[PDB]
Amino acid sequence: PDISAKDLRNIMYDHLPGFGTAFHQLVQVICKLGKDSNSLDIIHAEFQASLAEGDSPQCALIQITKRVPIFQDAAPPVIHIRSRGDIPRACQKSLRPVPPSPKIDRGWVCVFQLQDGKTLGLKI
Ligand SMILES: O=C(O)c1cccc(N2C(=O)C(O)=C(C(=O)c3cccc(C(F)(F)F)c3)[C@@H]2c2cccc(C(F)(F)F)c2)c1
Repeated sequence: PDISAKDLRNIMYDHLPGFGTAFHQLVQVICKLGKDSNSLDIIHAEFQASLAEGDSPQCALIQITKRVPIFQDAAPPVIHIRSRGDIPRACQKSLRPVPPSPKIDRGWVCVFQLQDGKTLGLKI
């Protein structure tokens, strides 16, 4: 049966070091956007092909954002959270002020919208 978003997330997580890193959140974003555009199969194929060519899994994930057309010139998704503390420890130092026109294929993984109005971009 078809690969699900959760299955793909787990496959990608299996290749990443650490826990709750910016790359883990990029997996989340790739899987959610991929699910919503019925593109999980090509995303998985690009991931596996990059690994097969010898790329690191980090590089494979970035290549997805540049080579799978749903991500080309796409803005990062907005994720609503309560406070900065909801964001995983390993992501904290990757949080930045949000620039004008952030793009996933330029390393802006997602934008966190905090409950008090603050906004932070997650950068790789
Ligand atoms: O319902 C699905 O089919 C599905 C598929 C793939 C991913 C997820 N997600 C989650 O279940 C989830 O917890 C999402 C995380 O990105 C997330 C969601 C909230 C807070 C945080 C934080 F810990 F980084 F702060 C992370 C994540 C997610 C949900 C909504 C939107 C995104 C997106 F904005 F694309 F990054 C990600 C859901």
